[PDB]
Amino acid sequence: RFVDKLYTGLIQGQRACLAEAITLVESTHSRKKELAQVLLQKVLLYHREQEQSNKGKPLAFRVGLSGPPGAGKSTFIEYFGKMLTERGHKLSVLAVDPSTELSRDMNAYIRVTRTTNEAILLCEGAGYDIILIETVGVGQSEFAVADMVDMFVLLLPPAIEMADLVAVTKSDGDLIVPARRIQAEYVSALKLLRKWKPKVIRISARSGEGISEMWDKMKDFQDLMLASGELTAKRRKQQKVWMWNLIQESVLEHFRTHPTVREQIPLLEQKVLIGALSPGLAADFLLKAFKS
Amino acid sequence: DHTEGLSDKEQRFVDKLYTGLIQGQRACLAEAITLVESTHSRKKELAQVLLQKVLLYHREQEQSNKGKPLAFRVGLSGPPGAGKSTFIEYFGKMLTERGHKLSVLAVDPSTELSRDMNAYIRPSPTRTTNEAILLCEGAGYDIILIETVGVGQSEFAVADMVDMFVLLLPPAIKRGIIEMADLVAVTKSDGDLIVPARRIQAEYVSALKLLRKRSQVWKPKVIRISARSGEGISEMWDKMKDFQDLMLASGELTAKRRKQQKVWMWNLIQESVLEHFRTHPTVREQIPLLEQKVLIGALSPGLAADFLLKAFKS
Ligand SMILES: Nc1nc2c(ncn2[C@@H]2O[C@H](COP(=O)(O)OP(=O)(O)O)[C@@H](O)[C@H]2O)c(=O)[nH]1
Ligand SMILES: Nc1nc2c(ncn2[C@@H]2O[C@H](COP(=O)(O)OP(=O)(O)O)[C@@H](O)[C@H]2O)c(=O)[nH]1
Repeated sequence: RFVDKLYTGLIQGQRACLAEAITLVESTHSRKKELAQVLLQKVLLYHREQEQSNKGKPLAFRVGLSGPPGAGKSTFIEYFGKMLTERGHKLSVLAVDPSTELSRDMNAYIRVTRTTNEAILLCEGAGYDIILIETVGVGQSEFAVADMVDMFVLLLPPAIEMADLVAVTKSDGDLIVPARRIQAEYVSALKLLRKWKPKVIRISARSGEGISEMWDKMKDFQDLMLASGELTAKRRKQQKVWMWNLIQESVLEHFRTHPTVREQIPLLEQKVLIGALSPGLAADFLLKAFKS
Repeated sequence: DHTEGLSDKEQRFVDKLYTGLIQGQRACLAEAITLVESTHSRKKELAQVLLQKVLLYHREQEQSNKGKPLAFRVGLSGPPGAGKSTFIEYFGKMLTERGHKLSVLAVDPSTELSRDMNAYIRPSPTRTTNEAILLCEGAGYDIILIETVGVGQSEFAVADMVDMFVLLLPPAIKRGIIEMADLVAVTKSDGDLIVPARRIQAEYVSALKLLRKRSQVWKPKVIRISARSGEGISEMWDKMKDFQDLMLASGELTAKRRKQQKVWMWNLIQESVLEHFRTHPTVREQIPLLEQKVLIGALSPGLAADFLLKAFKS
């Protein structure tokens, strides 16, 4: 009954009904996880209806944004997000930490990767057409993000394989020259890589330089990915990986709790460590024990 | 099949690698770690056979040492620029000069010691960290140092693979991984950073005094060190040797190792349980249809899992 209201309020566009929905989905308590799953399944059915009633075309554009600390991410999101909402867009910003004036904006929602897909789906369900996933670095959590988005963007300061677009930040005042230099270096680096051709642009949230041109290259990437069929192929691939991880997690809870498996596990771990048994043979044994 | 076995040329290879490891040859240990790190199916089959031979020898070694452990495993972490590299170099020369055979294994999601015949330093590339620790102990190393970077996730996995977790925190707001630290070293306590380091130290001593104790015998210490002046480095090693002694005497080291071993063995078993399951033909068939039903919102992952488990059984 509670799920049905939080569902209705989220799909009607009420910000609080989506802010509580994400908190629910993020919970570790068993009863709260059961409520989150029911809610997510209602959203999944509706999400499928909305795309079918949009002639198979997706309803949002998922953007992954990353860079080092101090790159100018927060300042960029604030400028870029205001530019989006003013043009008619409803924008979500979801930060994922491996470690403003936009918060006052009625058309924007500002909130590891364990529930990120669930949050993306809740936002698309709520009616947002631009989902921005913000992260830090050039490593592990950054790779998980690239696999949850349509387009991956890198913000690199003035003072790369997976990136669809690279933006050289703070290209203002006495940092224009170093920014033009770093840009030249990245354009040079890409020209050597074997594969849309990733672009290197210079921006400034302080001056506004290159921000509109960035959004236009983003819309071009989007257009190409839809026309070529690569966007749906990528989403399909991403969906398979996500669905399988949800199913394998359920396969293992059911398996590790089964009384025969529980009862044999301690003895089996001892045998493996003492070098009396291999993990593969210990696993074969357990699988047979579960079956019989 | 039996299960199948190993080609005689592969069996000669593992035996040569095994003998050169246990005899202490640095290249054989280096090749063995590379072998364990491989993602290719035949290489993983060879790595498992080798690791099983080292597991049996490791047990022989511990029995011929009256059940007492043969290496002290230390975990070292901190932010970039804390002074980890500089510290390892100073501390490693200090230990090897005192008769120890030291391994340094760096692990990353984020020198004069390299010339040392008594040190083994392996570059950055936690899935195989336990296997690498065991290969080093098999090779005869008595001090295993696991270096990581950060105050997060990969740092928590390290704390669960070592006997003692040490944090290197610079003098110039954690809440945090300070909970898992056995010892905290406030680095660069030299020159005009002595005063900030004394202040930062007081803050961490204050923070710990609030946390509930992970041990009945050890109280985490906050010391100030400087690899530049040598300050606190000898005193650090002495508190490390004390932690070790208290942990052995109290039985907490073996309890901790036991707990850690259960987590490791379960992960290995679980991984083989999922390869065997996901490759099962009745399972493989069904997976595509099932993932569609979950995504369309027609089915829950738990119900999809139940239909998959039934399919495997029948
Ligand atoms: N000169 C200049 N500085 C900027 C610009 N954008 C951000 N900064 C500054 O760079 C620093 C980092 O900004 P922030 O957005 O918070 O970086 P973040 O850590 O990546 O989120 C701050 O002191 C900003 O004021 C820019 O376009 N021009
Ligand atoms: N003043 C002072 N500087 C140090 C000390 N140890 C390291 N440094 C400096 O701090 C910086 C970080 O050192 P490094 O060992 O490479 O840090 P890491 O990234 O944690 O491995 C370097 O510029 C070092 O020279 C110290 O004991 N005293």
